[PDB]
Amino acid sequence: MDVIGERIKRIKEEHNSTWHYDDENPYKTWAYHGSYEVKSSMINGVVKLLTKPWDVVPMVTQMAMTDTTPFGQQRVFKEKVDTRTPRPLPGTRKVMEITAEWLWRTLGRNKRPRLCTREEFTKKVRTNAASAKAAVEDEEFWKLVDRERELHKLGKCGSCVYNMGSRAIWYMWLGVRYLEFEALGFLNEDHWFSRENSYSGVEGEGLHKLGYILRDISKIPGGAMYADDTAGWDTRITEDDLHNEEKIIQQMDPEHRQLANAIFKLTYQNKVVKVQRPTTVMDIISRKDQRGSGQVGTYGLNTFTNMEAQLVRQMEGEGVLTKADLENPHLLEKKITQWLETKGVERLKRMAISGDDCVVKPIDDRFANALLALNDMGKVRKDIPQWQPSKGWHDWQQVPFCSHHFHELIMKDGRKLVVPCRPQDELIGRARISQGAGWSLRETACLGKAYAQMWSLMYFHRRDLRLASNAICSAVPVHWVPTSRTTWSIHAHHQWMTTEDMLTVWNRVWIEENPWMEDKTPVTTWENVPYLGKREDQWCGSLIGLTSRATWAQNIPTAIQQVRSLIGNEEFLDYM
Ligand SMILES: O=C(N[C@@H](Cc1ccc(O)cc1)C(=O)O)c1cc(-c2ccccc2)c(=O)n2c1sc1ccc(OC3CCCCC3)cc12
Ligand SMILES: [Zn+2]
Ligand SMILES: [Zn+2]
Repeated sequence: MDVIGERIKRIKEEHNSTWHYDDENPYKTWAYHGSYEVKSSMINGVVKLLTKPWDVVPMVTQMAMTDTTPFGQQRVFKEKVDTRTPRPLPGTRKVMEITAEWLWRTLGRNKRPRLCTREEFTKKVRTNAASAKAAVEDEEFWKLVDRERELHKLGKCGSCVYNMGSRAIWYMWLGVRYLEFEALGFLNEDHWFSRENSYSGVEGEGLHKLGYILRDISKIPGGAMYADDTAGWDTRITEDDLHNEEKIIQQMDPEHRQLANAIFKLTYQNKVVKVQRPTTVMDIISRKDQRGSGQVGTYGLNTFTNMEAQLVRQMEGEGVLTKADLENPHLLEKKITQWLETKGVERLKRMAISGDDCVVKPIDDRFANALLALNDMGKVRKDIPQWQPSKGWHDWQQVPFCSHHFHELIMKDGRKLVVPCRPQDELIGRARISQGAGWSLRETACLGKAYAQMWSLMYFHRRDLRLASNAICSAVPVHWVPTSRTTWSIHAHHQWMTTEDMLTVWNRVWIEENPWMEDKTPVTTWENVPYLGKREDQWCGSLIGLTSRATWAQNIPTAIQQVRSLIGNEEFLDYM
């Protein structure tokens, strides 16, 4: 309470109207403080019309239901988030500590930690929105930020709360996120987890490059390629991991260390969380041993903790760590350090890690059964008995990573592409969703265009998607700019948010600026841009071959014209 008490007192005093201690609260692993009272999805008509066959598809239908109400916020909360991860064994705790140290040193070999700024935060906020904008322009916002910073320098914290008249707390939230960005932003802003700096990371590489990266790993001699899912990663982050993560502060300057120390000790290793629940109230809870997913640095810190954990699993697999070692309070460091120094970077290059998502090609398949450390650390795998060996892949094109798998294509001119793919229903289902309500047909059309153009660059190889994309582009006016973002994914670089010729953009991404494309001959026509094989298009969810799809394909200009006539008397272009 000596840390969180000051934040507890302010929310108490602010909402003392309806403040109380409800003894029928469902919080067993979280510490509960109090509560107070406070106040399906919409469909993209343009995309829907132009994808009629997928009206009668379960996965598309399922994606047309969002559970953003407080009913759903508690539904999945207690299952994973209200649980305790047992403390790792002394040996495991030492190994992690050594590895973390070694890893932090390796990452900061060239780069240097530094504070991010008001100007950077401002620049990002503006470009993103293209309400927080209003707060950034407000000078009194930044004055409040300074106030809290002085508290943070003093080791205290007053207003930094986390969420799972209104502008007051809205400023407090945004201000709290800036202070994080200030202290820990550099990890993201200076690209510490770029593949060049991290070896295993893929920050700033982009979806289009991920397939090429995995193919490169497959060339590395060793065992199979393992991509194990962790059950609720952010919930499995221990107190120990947080102690390992903060070791980064050792490379910071005094004034920067100072601020980062506060962020770690006061908002990560302790956290006062707001969570909404029907009875409609807001419960105030706190704990020390999990990740605040909405916070800044999360991706960076997950990537780090995962990199470490996999190196440790690799060590176990290689027979460096035994059961006895993990149990040992007085485990010797020599063999670990030796391993890290001689083989560490090599073993990092065998991995592609983005947050809790990982792919690993160990030197052999002992890794598959090396599960002592992995389970002991807390990173228990999803939907598989704790001690059952992992299922690896012998073809990199089967390996799942960042919600995708990847295909190697052969173009008509002999050159080879490597493209991202996933079930066609997931892509179409997502496209048919529009965000929120009160959207005009123009705004609805431009989102459809955004999605249509994303498919042109990333999923062009899917026959149905290319057809649907050309249909949407035909039905939507030419000079209308794609507005709202198609995804929040960190791997999306948003090359489709443009009114430039998509074949020109395609050429830029896949030929021109593609390090793996040696011959830079321009592809002059979409006829030269390849698809997957028919059978693999079908295996990944295509409806090519079905009558209904042939009907849809045959009757598509009629539907385009209907959308055109409802949009109005504008300038359209045909892409059929
Ligand atoms: O406030 C948020 N939601 C808004 C805004 C937003 C902004 C940025 C972002 O991406 C995602 C969402 C929305 O959904 O539109 C939000 C949500 C989430 C979130 C996502 C999945 C699960 C739980 C939380 C979220 O992750 N975030 C927000 S605002 C926000 C700001 C920065 C941020 O940094 C990332 C990248 C750099 C390293 C640290 C992590 C993350 C972040
Ligand atoms: Zn604070
Ligand atoms: Zn596929």
